[PDB]
Amino acid sequence: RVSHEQFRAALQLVVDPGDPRSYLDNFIKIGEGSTGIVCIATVRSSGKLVAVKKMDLRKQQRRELLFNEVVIMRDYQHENVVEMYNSYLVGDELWVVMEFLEGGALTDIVTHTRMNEEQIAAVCLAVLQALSVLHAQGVIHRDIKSDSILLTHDGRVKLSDFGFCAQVSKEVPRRKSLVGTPYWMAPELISRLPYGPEVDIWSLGIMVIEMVDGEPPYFNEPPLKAMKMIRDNLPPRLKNLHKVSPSLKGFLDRLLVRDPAQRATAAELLKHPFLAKAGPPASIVPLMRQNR
Repeated sequence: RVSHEQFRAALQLVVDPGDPRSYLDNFIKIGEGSTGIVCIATVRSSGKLVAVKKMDLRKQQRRELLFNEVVIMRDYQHENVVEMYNSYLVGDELWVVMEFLEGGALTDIVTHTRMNEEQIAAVCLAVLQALSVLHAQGVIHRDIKSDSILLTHDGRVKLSDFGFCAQVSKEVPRRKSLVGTPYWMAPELISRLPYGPEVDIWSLGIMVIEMVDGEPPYFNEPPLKAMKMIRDNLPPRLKNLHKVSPSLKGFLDRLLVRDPAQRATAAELLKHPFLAKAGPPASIVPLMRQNR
């Protein structure tokens, strides 16, 4: 009641004024995430399509993390990050009008076909380019997984869903919060150790297993049990090691390192020989549902 009204008023001071229903038509829902729904809408004057993320203030586990949408939009735009155009308070929801990634999410490719290493290397290179730039400015995404990687029709790869992100800096060197999606969570984060950008590197390792095997490890375990497993066990293994080149295997072994001090950084991984395999964005295009 009171808490909600108080929060609506806070958000209003940071978002753009007005209501984008005034310039948008034909909202059609295309998906849900952890923090709300995503629709496409048609820009009336142009006929172009944009995405609108709608997040109900009353349905957030940590309502203050909604500010992440504003911090990212304001400050950390980049070629491999979804362009955020404007944000608004529309009744009890935060709406973010953003770039529409019409190629959809990497999850729908990983669940339905088998990527080759040209393709996997293209995805990993693009993701690592985003992370290198984010991590150098102290931003940790904290929810790297195939659902957070979106594609353009011509196969360019962009990071999305920064709702769970946080900042580190000299004054706050490490984060402590239990955040992310259980199967992708880094072991030190499940163990409740102070952690840093290294956690996105482990999560990317898990997404590589998604790209190879179709699923993260322990995916048939309840989320609580899977976390315990990640906390306690040696790094997870591919379901079939013969299906990866020695190069991809060497690459994965620099990501899935339990000790975060020994895990490779995004900076280091950009130089890794596996990425020499990356094809151009055209290599990704045939993987998309409209093409398979």
